[PDB]
Amino acid sequence: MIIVYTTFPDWESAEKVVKTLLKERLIACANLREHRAFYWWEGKIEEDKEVGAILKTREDLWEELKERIKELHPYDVPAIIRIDVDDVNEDYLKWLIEETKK
Amino acid sequence: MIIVYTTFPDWESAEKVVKTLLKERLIACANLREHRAFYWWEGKIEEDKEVGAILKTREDLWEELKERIKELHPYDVPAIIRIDVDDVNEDYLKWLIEETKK
Amino acid sequence: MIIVYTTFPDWESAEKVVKTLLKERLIACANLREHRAFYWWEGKIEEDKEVGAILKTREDLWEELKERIKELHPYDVPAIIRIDVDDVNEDYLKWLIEETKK
Ligand code: NA
Ligand code: NA
Repeated sequence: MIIVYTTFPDWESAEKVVKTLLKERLIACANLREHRAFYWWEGKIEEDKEVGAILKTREDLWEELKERIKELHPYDVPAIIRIDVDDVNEDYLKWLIEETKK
Repeated sequence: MIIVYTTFPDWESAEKVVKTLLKERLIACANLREHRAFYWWEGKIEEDKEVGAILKTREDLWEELKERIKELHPYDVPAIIRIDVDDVNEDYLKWLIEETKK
Repeated sequence: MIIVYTTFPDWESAEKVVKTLLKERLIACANLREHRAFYWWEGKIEEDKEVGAILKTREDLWEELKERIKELHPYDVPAIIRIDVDDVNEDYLKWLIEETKK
């Protein structure tokens, strides 16, 4: 399985995207929380509150998920970071597999 | 070293479990913070407040830690995700190894 | 690219360090959010509030970043954890590469 990290400008866009991903069963679930972001943007160090999102899905769904997020994401240049899970309890993995598209 | 991510329904259980893992020295440290979880429950997409926990320990203690978490976790099918640390400052790693069980 | 996780005792130090890392272009961006820490410290389980920081930068900048964080960080033995990103959307990657020093 893998985890994907992305950020949103606010909660409305975040939940909208996440729910769409769940309805299409491209992810088994997501953990969202706010954070203070500091980043470079066109010669300036911007500061802004964001909603960070941790998504859980299968490895074979990675490409389809990334492409789907690029279509739904409010940011023109969003972060879609994949981090593989080295291991996980079997019961949870089976659940994640059952919850995602066939 | 490795990081282990799991979630709890509340702070009581989260701290109780983490302090127990610390006491038995299965981990050297934990970071706890709330988040909003989204997943399928009862044929509907549910949103639920949780306490996420990031645990830090050694790779060789993974299996034992995983089993221990299963025995103590309040959820019936908790997420016990292992993510290997690619690199880290070695004075911190020395500390982590020294604080964990033989 | 890589993700670097570190923690700070307060917002003042976290913001100061992160802004310097950004002005030196050792990182393209940072996400700061609070958490409660539980860890072993010389025979006792300590409890402390912290500001966790997720840093994003290029792999080749890892060594230099770790060294700079070490020189700036308020903790004597801070956590500077590196997790490699298995994959990411190229357009986002280009932005991150462009904003970090050559
Ligand atoms: Na990895
Ligand atoms: Na909501």
